[PDB]
Amino acid sequence: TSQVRQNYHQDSEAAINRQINLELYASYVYLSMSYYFDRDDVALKNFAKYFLHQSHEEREHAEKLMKLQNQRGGRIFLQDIQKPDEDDWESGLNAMEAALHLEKNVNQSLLELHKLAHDKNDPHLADFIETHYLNEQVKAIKELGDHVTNLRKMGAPESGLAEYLFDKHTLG
Amino acid sequence: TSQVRQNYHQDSEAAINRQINLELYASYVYLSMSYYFDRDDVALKNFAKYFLHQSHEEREHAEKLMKLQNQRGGRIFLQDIQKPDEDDWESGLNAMEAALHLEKNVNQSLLELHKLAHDKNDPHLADFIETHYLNEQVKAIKELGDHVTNLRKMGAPESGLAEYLFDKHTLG
Amino acid sequence: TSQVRQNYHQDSEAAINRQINLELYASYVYLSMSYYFDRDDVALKNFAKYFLHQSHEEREHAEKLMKLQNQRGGRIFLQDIQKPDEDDWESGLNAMEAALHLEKNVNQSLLELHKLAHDKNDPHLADFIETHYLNEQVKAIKELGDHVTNLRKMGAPESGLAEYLFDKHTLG
Amino acid sequence: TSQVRQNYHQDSEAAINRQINLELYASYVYLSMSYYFDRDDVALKNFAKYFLHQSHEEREHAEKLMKLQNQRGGRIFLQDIQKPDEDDWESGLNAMEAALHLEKNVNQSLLELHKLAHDKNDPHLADFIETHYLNEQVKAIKELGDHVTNLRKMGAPESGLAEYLFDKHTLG
Amino acid sequence: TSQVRQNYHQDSEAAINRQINLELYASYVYLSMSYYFDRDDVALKNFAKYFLHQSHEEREHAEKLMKLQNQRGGRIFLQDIQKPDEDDWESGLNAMEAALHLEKNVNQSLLELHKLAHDKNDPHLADFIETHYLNEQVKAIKELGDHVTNLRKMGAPESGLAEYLFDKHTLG
Amino acid sequence: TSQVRQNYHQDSEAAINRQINLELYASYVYLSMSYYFDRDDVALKNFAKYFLHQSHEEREHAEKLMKLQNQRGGRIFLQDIQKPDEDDWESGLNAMEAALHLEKNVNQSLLELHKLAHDKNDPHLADFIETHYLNEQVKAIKELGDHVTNLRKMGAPESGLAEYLFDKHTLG
Ligand SMILES: [Ca+2]
Ligand SMILES: [Ca+2]
Ligand SMILES: [Ca+2]
Ligand SMILES: [Ca+2]
Ligand SMILES: [Ca+2]
Ligand SMILES: [Ca+2]
Ligand SMILES: [Ca+2]
Ligand SMILES: [Ca+2]
Ligand SMILES: [Ca+2]
Ligand SMILES: [Ca+2]
Ligand SMILES: [Ca+2]
Ligand SMILES: [Ca+2]
Ligand SMILES: [Ca+2]
Ligand SMILES: [Ca+2]
Ligand SMILES: [Co+2]
Ligand SMILES: [Co+2]
Ligand SMILES: [Co+2]
Ligand SMILES: [Co+2]
Ligand SMILES: [Co+2]
Ligand SMILES: [Co+2]
Ligand SMILES: [Co+2]
Ligand SMILES: [Co+2]
Ligand SMILES: [Co+2]
Ligand SMILES: [Co+2]
Ligand SMILES: [Co+2]
Ligand SMILES: [Co+2]
Ligand SMILES: [Co+2]
Ligand SMILES: [Co+2]
Ligand SMILES: [Co+2]
Ligand SMILES: [Co+2]
Ligand SMILES: [Co+2]
Ligand SMILES: [Co+2]
Ligand SMILES: [Co+2]
Ligand SMILES: [Co+2]
Repeated sequence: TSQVRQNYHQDSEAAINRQINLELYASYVYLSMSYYFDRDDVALKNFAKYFLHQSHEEREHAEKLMKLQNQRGGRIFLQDIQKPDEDDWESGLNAMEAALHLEKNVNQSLLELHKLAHDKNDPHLADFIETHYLNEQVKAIKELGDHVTNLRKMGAPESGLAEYLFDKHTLG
Repeated sequence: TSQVRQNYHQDSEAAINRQINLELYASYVYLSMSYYFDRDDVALKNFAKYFLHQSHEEREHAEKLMKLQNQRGGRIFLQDIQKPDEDDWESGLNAMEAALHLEKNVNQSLLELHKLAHDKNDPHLADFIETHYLNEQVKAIKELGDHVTNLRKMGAPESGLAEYLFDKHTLG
Repeated sequence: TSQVRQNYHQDSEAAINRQINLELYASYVYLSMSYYFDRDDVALKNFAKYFLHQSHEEREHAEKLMKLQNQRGGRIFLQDIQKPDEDDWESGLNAMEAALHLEKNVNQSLLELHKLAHDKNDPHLADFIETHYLNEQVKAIKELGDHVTNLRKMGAPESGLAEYLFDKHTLG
Repeated sequence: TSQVRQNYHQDSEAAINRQINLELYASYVYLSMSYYFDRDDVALKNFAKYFLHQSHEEREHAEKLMKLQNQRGGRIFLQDIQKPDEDDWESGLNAMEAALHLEKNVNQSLLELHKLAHDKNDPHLADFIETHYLNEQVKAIKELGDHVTNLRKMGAPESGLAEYLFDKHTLG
Repeated sequence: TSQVRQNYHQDSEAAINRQINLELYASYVYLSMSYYFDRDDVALKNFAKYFLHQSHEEREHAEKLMKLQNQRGGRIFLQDIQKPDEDDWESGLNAMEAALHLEKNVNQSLLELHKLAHDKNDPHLADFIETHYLNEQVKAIKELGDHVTNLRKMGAPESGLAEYLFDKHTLG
Repeated sequence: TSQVRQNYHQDSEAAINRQINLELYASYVYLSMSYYFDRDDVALKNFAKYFLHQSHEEREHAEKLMKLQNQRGGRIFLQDIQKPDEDDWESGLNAMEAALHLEKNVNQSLLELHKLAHDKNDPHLADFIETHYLNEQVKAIKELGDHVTNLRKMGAPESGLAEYLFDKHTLG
């Protein structure tokens, strides 16, 4: 056993490793969306910038869990990062909807992680999740919902003008 | 259902709306106390400033809960703001005692809100309450208790000199 | 009687207390509109900012009347602040129309207040209303009319693009 | 009963007083280690500085619990601060191991305190512990483990050169 | 024997260790007084600040003796720090009187230490005491006497107004 | 066909997608090495920093190829990022040797890519590889060889002192 390990259940350690993979997976999904909007036949560079920024932030989420794993004396076991479920994200509105779905999935995993930590009476892990992950997810989800709402109201994805104007005035 | 709503029980949504009303109500009570001390026959302008500042802070408390409600995809339903239980707050000491009683009442409502959130396994809401409301209430209550203690020890409310000197050296 | 009270009719004192309530009521209506536009399924953040600013200004209007009441030696009697007549304000254009209707109602109350002051030969109160309230209302009404006109001309509320572009270029 | 006391169980109050003593005790242990390394026949001044800094921080931990006790309307009852279990700490590596053991003991006491607070439904106290104590302990423990690991790998305590070089390059 | 030890009698070494304990004990007494005045039912925050500052200075006194012990090649042996003789210090005036009594007790111990050093012909130790401790004690005692005198003259402890005004104008 | 596509062979497009995956894979290998050195039982924080920096740079390498793919009108097809071939990298020296092996493997893939581009008479792609990738690889390989050489000469991995001193003076 690790000399630092204290009050850290094997189930929590394993769930942290799963969450690490999920954060890396979200990073990769966002990377894919980013460069979809960089295509010459899509050409929405603030959509591309927006999702590249999300990609880098998801990598930060993963690295902070990796630090946590070592902080608590657990051991990191990395798994493959699955490639995303689409190569072509169809439209700005469709991508924002896919991102919203993704962030809710990550949120559900964080909430189960918090439930596990509390069930094992690991208040340090529960507050780590509460402090660094839960409100970030709520804000992320709310922002994505706002974007989806505006794109739909503007007439996307039918209206190429809607996405162009959203790219310029909201994401730019 | 809201596209952002996740792990957010109908009971929590309703309790948030009640808390919104209570924060607006505290704001109004403090507004009333403020301008009581602005009367020409009371004339304690640092008591007036102190409670006006409390009034504005309580409005901030309310707006942050309103933001939370929308963040979680609940729906805000406002209710009347009841006028306070006094028009004339009698003295500086009496007002500070009324405020202490008020802040303990708001604190009890926040603690029941936290209990509800935990009972519904809503760690985001529980930590929101813990992070932004619980210690603010404890500090508020301790400060009011300190003020009450000093006013009593100085001889208030009998001693008009006591309240005047407290207004100058503590609240000014 | 108050030691400061001079040339201040009981009817004026009572009308000031009514106006205080109306200003607090306008503040609450604007607060409600603000957070309607903060909903994830409405998502017009400059509409939300615009009405939050109106809400804070209406609170200032109320506090200045409260100061006036004490300045003249009248006594403040607060009443409940009624909750607004809608929970859901439907659209940016509908909200601006509701605000226009509200500001005309507040203006009519101020004009009756001025008429009362003049009928009681209270030139200090009449000029207080003229100086701090009447032109502010005229400017408020003109601004709201301008906004309504532009929203209608742009195609609101049918056109979700109209409100989005107005939010960005006029209110942002 | 204290006029500020709310939702604060007698068991929590007593456990806070015990924790106060333990924080003061850790401060004293670190003070002792500090001046052991200041001996002319030990002479590791960055080890001495490192543990003096820990000593002062543990005193801060204690004072913040004392403030908390008064914030919640409990009453501070101080007990003797026991002198440490060694007068001579043998080596840099041995001291770091003793510190690691100490910080895990303080951590176990904080975790039992958190469990008590949650069992008494005192979310303010639980979040106080989570916010100000739990991650500080995890970081402290991880740092001490790192130091122990490097000292062992360098050949301490046999190798006087190892401790000297660690003192210079890690602690200096 | 220590390689640095020169002209340093075993009796002086032992008396230094006793003085170390007494300085740590004074620090703890002052810590206790400090947080007594932080109680919501005492609430004199400049009394609290004044004694917290004394507490930190007494810790400095102790650390400088610990440095001296090592400087002269003696060996530090720490003893328990006894908890103070009161939990409740009754009033500002009573605390200042207890502090005055304490500082005279520390002064008597320093004067016996100086007498011992001179009797063992240890001019370095005698001048260390003279230079760093004796005038500090005389100034401390004179200051405490001044405070006691003013509190008594103002009508403390009967007069809660006296202590409040002293806290504001002398200690603040 | 893409409206921008010119002189860009299907084989080059496919090889670019393979290289994208390899750069992402190198990034992940370095991420794994980084947090291996962050373990409490390894504890070489400049080794950890060194490989984290390599990880971020490899992600930049990948993103620049993704930009290139779109610049030339090819289409990005992402594949899984395989997890690295070790979970535990044994020692600083072993990790540096694994990195050296990795960078030579990436270099061999870049050289085959350049050969392909030249065989298809794609001078833009050949010079892209020459300009942004080939010398970076040569410098990377030379640096890793230097590090390996110094670690071996210092006595790593047997000598825990060697890796500690290298971490401090070369990587820090
Ligand atoms: Ca796969
Ligand atoms: Ca697929
Ligand atoms: Ca009513
Ligand atoms: Ca009533
Ligand atoms: Ca009503
Ligand atoms: Ca209605
Ligand atoms: Ca005029
Ligand atoms: Ca003992
Ligand atoms: Ca012993
Ligand atoms: Ca928390
Ligand atoms: Ca004892
Ligand atoms: Ca006793
Ligand atoms: Ca695989
Ligand atoms: Ca394998
Ligand atoms: Co464990
Ligand atoms: Co995100
Ligand atoms: Co994430
Ligand atoms: Co529970
Ligand atoms: Co739900
Ligand atoms: Co308050
Ligand atoms: Co509040
Ligand atoms: Co009159
Ligand atoms: Co207005
Ligand atoms: Co108004
Ligand atoms: Co209680
Ligand atoms: Co510590
Ligand atoms: Co501590
Ligand atoms: Co000697
Ligand atoms: Co002193
Ligand atoms: Co002293
Ligand atoms: Co071609
Ligand atoms: Co590289
Ligand atoms: Co590369
Ligand atoms: Co050729």
